[PDB]
Amino acid sequence: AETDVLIVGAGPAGAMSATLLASLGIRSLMINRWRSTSPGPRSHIINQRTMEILRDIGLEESAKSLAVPKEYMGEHVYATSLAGEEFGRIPAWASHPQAHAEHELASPSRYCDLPQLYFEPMVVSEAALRGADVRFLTEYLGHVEDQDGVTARLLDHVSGAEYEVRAKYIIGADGAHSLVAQNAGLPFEGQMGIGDSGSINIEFSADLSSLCEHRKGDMYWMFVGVAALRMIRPWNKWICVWGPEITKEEAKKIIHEIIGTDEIPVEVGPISTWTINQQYAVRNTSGRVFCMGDAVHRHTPAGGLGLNTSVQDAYNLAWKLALVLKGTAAPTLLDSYDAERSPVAKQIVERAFKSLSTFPPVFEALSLPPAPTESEMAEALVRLKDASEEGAKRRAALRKAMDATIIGLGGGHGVELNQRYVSRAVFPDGTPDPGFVRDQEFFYQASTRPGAHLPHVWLTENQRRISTLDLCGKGRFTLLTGLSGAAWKHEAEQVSQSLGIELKVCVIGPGQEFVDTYGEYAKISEIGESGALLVRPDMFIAFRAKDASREGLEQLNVAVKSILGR
Amino acid sequence: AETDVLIVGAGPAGAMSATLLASLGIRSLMINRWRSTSPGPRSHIINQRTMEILRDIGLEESAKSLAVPKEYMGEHVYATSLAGEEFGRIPAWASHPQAHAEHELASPSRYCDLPQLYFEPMVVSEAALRGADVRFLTEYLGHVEDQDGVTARLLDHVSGAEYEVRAKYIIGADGAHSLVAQNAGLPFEGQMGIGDSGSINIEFSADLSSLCEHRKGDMYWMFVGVAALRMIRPWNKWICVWGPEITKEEAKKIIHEIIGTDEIPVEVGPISTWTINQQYAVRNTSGRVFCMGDAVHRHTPAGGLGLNTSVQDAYNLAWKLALVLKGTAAPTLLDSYDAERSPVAKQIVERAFKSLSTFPPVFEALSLPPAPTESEMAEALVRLKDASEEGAKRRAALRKAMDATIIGLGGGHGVELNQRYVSRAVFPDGTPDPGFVRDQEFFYQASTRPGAHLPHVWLTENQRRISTLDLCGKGRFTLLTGLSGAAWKHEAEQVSQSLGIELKVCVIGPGQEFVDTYGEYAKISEIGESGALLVRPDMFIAFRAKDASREGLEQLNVAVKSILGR
Ligand SMILES: Cc1cc2nc3c(=O)[nH]c(=O)nc-3n(C[C@H](O)[C@H](O)[C@H](O)COP(=O)(O)OP(=O)(O)OC[C@H]3O[C@@H](n4cnc5c(N)ncnc54)[C@H](O)[C@@H]3O)c2cc1C
Ligand SMILES: Cc1cc2nc3c(=O)[nH]c(=O)nc-3n(C[C@H](O)[C@H](O)[C@H](O)COP(=O)(O)OP(=O)(O)OC[C@H]3O[C@@H](n4cnc5c(N)ncnc54)[C@H](O)[C@@H]3O)c2cc1C
Repeated sequence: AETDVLIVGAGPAGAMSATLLASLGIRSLMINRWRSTSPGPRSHIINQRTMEILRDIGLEESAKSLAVPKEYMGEHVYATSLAGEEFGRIPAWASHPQAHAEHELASPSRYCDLPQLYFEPMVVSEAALRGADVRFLTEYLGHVEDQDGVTARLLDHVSGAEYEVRAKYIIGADGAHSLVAQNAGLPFEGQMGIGDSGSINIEFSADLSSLCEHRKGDMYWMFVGVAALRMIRPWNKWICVWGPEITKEEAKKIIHEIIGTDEIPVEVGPISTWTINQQYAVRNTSGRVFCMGDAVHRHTPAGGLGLNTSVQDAYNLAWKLALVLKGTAAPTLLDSYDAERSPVAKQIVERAFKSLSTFPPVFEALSLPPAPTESEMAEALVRLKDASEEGAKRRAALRKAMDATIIGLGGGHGVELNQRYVSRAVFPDGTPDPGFVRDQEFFYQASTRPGAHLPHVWLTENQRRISTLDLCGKGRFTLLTGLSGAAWKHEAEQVSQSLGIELKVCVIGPGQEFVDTYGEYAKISEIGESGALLVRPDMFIAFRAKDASREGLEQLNVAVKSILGR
Repeated sequence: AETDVLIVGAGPAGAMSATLLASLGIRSLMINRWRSTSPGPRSHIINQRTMEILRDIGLEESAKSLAVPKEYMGEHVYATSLAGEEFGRIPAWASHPQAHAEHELASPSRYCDLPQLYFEPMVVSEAALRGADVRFLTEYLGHVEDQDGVTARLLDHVSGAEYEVRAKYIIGADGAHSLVAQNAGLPFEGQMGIGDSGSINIEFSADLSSLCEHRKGDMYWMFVGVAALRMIRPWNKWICVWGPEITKEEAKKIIHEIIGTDEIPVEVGPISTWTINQQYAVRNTSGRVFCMGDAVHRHTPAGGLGLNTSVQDAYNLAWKLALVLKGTAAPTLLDSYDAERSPVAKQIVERAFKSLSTFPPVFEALSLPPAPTESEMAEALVRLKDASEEGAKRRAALRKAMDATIIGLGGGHGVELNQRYVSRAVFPDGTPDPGFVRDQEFFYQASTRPGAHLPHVWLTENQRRISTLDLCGKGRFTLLTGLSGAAWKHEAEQVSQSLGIELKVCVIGPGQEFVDTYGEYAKISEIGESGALLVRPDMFIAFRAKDASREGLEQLNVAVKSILGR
């Protein structure tokens, strides 16, 4: 066997890598130990960035037609049981009109609810169609690196055979216990994730629309520990989660209690368990090996950043491998994979963990014990209806506590979108870092400075709305400018013919292909109309010029050659 | 390797077979020579029967959320070009209110538009998830049958290795040039399909909603030969088809002419060719080999019966192999596969071909030549606007001709649903064949007589509509009766414990789990309320009793033992 890139793993990171590589004409052989694509629903939250990437390749429309949309996952209800009395609700997943606006202004896509069970196979099938060899029931065993590529040993669970595959690079998208990471010797840190804890999940079917329809929500939390009624399909498919474990028909009981009532005909599906040693990789790259996904970041499910962050890891490295394999870019370009993705890995492991320190306070608000029994939790409901000044501080305390839990339920827009890149793959412009005017975890800050992702705004084509993001991507470099920067079209030519690289230029303005109809691009560019913003295949701005002056024009070439390593 | 059933092919028939077998707990290893699932859109029409089967397994909702629905494929427009003048339209795919009612009354599902490109992978991924081993890039080379199973030789296009797989049965779902059919020696007939002719298909993208939206249609025919603008995704994705061929950028020209105007920005995709030696197999079964799909029926694309008929071939044989492999049924049960599916194979090859003799008359109506040039076809448009009595006969002639083309565009409801089974797997009741009151190709006739598929009617559960079909299926035998046939619950028990077979009984009536709310079941059963209708896992009624009399009750056992071959 001989492939350009061996992809170990077919989950979110692997499938995406194979689809993008194929889309770029690079031969890749993605493997996966199991029969199917994952069985449980696992991850479910799809953030804007993941959507954008789905939109770039043409998989958004299908994605949206298998997901629950944003309007059905805004009611986060804290209660005793589903059929019980509530404590309160929070506007989850940017439901609050303010949060919704900030959401809508940051990108043309929007939160949706798509379980991994359906997302996986959509991407695996597309990778194959796009020309990426796929092969399940084949496990990676190890590899040996050498100066011209790698050879790896594969076990085939169908024939029982064993074989080698020669590849130029390997992508370690093999999960939480990456054998690829262990072989490459990648250092891991921040294991302080407390005491290694797991979760137990149970699937079951019931028709609980009568207790959902009027208050449509992605999840219904129960205080019972902090159990959780997560919707899989509205409102007939479910799952309970709570905090390596055996259970039986008794689970049906647990649920009947989690539903409060035992009258909706329930059908108990599979029962899994999930453990996690919270850690990141300090480095994601060793020689010709690159890891990504849970293979570089392992953490809690708070904020659902794991599947999203993993697809973004694949987006950042695909075009890069493709440019290097085609000889248009020097192998150095690959060094920025670690530079740009590694800080994202550590950032999310810590944030996902920090969010776990927001729930506990809801208990302390009900002046309760973590191991509340019944009377205790029934006496809390009483103390809460108290008509005294001390009942007010109390109710106020509980509202405060619950509202503090939003950062882990749709409130961390900054965390999802505020990616700042520093590396050879980004050509600095000379300006200083502007900062964040407001909290960088909670609110997103749009920025055209090199290192940041393009900012969304709407534009028009045939008088129909198109987003700045639609103009770019496509496995190519993008240059955006206006009418007065006409000179950018030629520069770009001279710098593309000479560098053997594709470089699409768009001159936005009146009577042009794309038009600044609402004047919003002029508003969000942070530069004259004659300036230019170079956009990488992954949507990040690496180069920014303030005008079309000879000294601004001459710099393009220096930036591209620099970004490519030549 | 060792599997219970080797499935050669992963298209519609193979994927479905693997999903159903898995669903029945039978170990199956489905293979496929290619990388992906098919690339072109190929088949696109999904008939009611295919839907029903999707609904039984739980894949209807997903299917419906990737398809164009019935309301967008009712306007069949005959024109010069898309942007030209029309000759006329026909109500395709049961759009006509009368046809729509007959459609809606025959089943709880409805025509939809889902290309094979999306349908394939939905079913392949589900088969894997359900526990069916899948493996592409593996080709079948041949096999040797022996009295206890078969051994087949496989070529692996990934490792280059060659290996054997031992299986009890093989399912030849390998297409139009089935190597499995040739090895099993299956006789083929009715090659008279005239002179072997092909079609050329071309994909392209344009935004032609401005010339579709007001007249939503599955296809736009152009008279140019009989070209055809088929929609893939409304209304940006397309394909032209017309009557082994090379073409280039010039195709873009062909289309610009097929669109009439050259102003919509067009993007030329792939260009394939499709050939077909019209033939059926006289027998579909040899020893331990069973063929299905195009491997048993090859024909034109008129009436889109091929993909539907192929899924139905898999539905008919899955439960059967499962009962035999579990030792609950004698190997003889498998003999009815040929008895019941074989006549369907010949019926559709001939019908698909006959439909090709309905188009030609539209020309003779315009008093034209098959090879019309331009002036000729422009002079036809003139002769058509003539204000004479001879212009009237003419316009009337053309309307007649076009309306005759409906049998191949949604008019053959009988053909899609009028399956009559005769075999050991059906226990006759003693009544004679009732016939069809109206044309058996055009209109469907519901019939509770053994050998026919359950008739759809609505019933209620929790006051919510459920279709008689929903009560049955599930890889099990189903007995339907009413309040006065209470005795059927016990009989069924005695006959299920003793035969080691699952047999669900439903007593439909007032205050029961299912209720004849609209009295429609009482109306369509053709028997007393005390009677019973036994339904096979494939939705076909094999046994029918007129009442709960001791002589009617005692017969159940004799029928089940007979249907199973014991
Ligand atoms: C049970 C469970 C429940 C979860 N629930 C949630 C949730 O509710 N919310 C949330 O945000 N996140 C959840 N996660 C985490 C989430 O699944 C990850 O963030 C996401 O799957 C990362 O994608 P990945 O492809 O990197 O991981 P994976 O998809 O696990 O990548 C590894 C894949 O490669 C294959 N593979 C592994 N080892 C080998 C080998 N040696 N050889 C060949 N192939 C191999 C495996 O088939 C595996 O599918 C859950 C994880 C698990 C396990
Ligand atoms: C180009 C094209 C266009 C078409 N367009 C239409 C249309 O517009 N309308 C319509 O109604 N019908 C159309 N058809 C016919 C339609 O595709 C068939 O009715 C349908 O595909 C039947 O399903 P199947 O799985 O039996 O066929 P297939 O899916 O072809 O079954 C064979 C499959 O098994 C695999 N296989 C084959 N040989 C081997 C081997 N030796 N070893 C291992 N694996 C093997 C192949 O990968 C192949 O996918 C078209 C067919 C083609 C080829």
